Amino acid sequence: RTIVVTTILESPYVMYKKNHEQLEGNERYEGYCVDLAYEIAKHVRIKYKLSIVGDGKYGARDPETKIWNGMVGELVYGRADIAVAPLTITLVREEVIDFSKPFMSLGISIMIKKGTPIESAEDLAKQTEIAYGTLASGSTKEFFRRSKIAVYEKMWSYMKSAEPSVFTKTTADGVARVRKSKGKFAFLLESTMNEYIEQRKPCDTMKVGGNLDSKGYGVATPKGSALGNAVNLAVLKLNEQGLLDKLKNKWWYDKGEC
Amino acid sequence: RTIVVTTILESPYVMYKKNHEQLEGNERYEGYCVDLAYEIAKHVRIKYKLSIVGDGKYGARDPETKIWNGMVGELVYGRADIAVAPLTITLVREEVIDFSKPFMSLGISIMIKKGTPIESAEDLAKQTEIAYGTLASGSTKEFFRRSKIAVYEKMWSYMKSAEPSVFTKTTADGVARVRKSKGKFAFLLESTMNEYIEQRKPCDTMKVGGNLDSKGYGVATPKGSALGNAVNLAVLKLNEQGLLDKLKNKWWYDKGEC
Ligand SMILES: N[C@@H](CCC(=O)O)C(=O)O
Ligand SMILES: N[C@@H](CCC(=O)O)C(=O)O
Ligand SMILES: [Zn+2]
Ligand SMILES: [Zn+2]
Ligand SMILES: [Zn+2]
Ligand SMILES: [Zn+2]
Repeated sequence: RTIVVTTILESPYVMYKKNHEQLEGNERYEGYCVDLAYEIAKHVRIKYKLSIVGDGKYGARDPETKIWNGMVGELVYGRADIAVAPLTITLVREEVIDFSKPFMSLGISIMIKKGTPIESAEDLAKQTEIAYGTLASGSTKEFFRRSKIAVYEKMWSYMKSAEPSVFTKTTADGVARVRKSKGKFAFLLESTMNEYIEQRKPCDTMKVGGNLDSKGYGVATPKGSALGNAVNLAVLKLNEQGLLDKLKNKWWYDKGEC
Repeated sequence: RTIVVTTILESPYVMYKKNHEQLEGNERYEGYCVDLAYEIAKHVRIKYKLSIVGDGKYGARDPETKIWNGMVGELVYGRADIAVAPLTITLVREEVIDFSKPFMSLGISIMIKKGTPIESAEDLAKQTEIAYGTLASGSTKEFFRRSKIAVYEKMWSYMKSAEPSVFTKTTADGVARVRKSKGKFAFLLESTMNEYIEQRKPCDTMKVGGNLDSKGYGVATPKGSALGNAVNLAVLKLNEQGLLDKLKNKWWYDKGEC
């Protein structure tokens, strides 16, 4: 009777509490998505157990074995019932799983160390002094791999061959690299993560330029799940009653440090 | 399958949320006891529904009809399964219901408007310029009614006959009366409520002297309930893991205004 909710350790969506060692189950974790999962489960009327995705990935299909990994894989293969995470709504995923209407809007964005002479993707593409990269897996990397726009094709060509590799395993690693590189590394990531980091000490990063696209995160379920409808209606209610905005303020801005 | 939890509207234990009009069920309320009920239900493993006691009372037995009113009555007559509230552990109640070990320690205390020339119960008892009273019903009034200590007998004799009546219907009314009386009214109430008000604007009240007694609030259940053991063990765990102290800080001090 207990619904398995897959999620991913990513600040400020899901994080361990300070004393998690003496805590069990859902209590171990806190964050925006922990709060959102509680709200969904309240309104859908289900008991639930949070489960951190074993492989720490969002979800992509292996071109060789055709196997889905990450949170998407957990849903595809029936190991989880719902995903509550900053999981981007994309065509290739919508082909295999279902998504609620968006609970958060975002776009791909550029993170620089303050003072770096870059104001747009065009600025990055036309030079080589400042390296740039994305998460080693995820919808951002796929944006560049799949683009047919000249500027982004140029960026993908550079990123694919750059050494040392410009691809990072986690968002935190990419951020660390921006901070430690004296302005010679810029990180391509979602505007939501960018905005969060901008409000954290040492306050040495910034989001520059407009977003490169417009999309959203959705709460995901397996195709044909009997929970899809109620989850979607819950998300819409939470939006219209101002909860989603409240939670965004709680985890991004109310706690700000800059 | 849903356990009925009786409680009482008393700040900061239980209060309506700003938007309660668009909210249903437990979501309507917030406060220390709302948080405590959630924690108890999590650890005891039950679904639950908060229910504000209809008559707004804590619990006393009518000397005429022998009927128990308030939250105690809800438990005695089977209309609620648990009470989570600032309900004082007393002999006469322990005769009819069960209580967990204390989740909060307290004592009877004196609230004055700042500048009032009173430092103890003795100071109040020996004069008449400054009126004083208690909640019109509850364990504090019963303390004075039942005492055989000369000072408290003197106070009860005064309070019983004073006009205009010195007894108030709610804690809030007693507080208002202290604030509006230019130092000519002092209010006898539990140290917990006193400490809370002391940290609220206009910051014009204070707790004076030591406490008159030492007791505790407990989570209550009907005699012989199958939930009594697990509730008691939950309360002890919450105490030992520092949750109770955290919640006290959250609702009394972290939000302070003085
Ligand atoms: N939200 C992305 C992960 C982060 C990124 O790609 O930058 C996804 O669902 O794959
Ligand atoms: N906690 C008290 C109510 C407040 C008071 O008596 O001052 C009771 O359980 O009756
Ligand atoms: Zn750990
Ligand atoms: Zn809600
Ligand atoms: Zn109302
Ligand atoms: Zn707990």
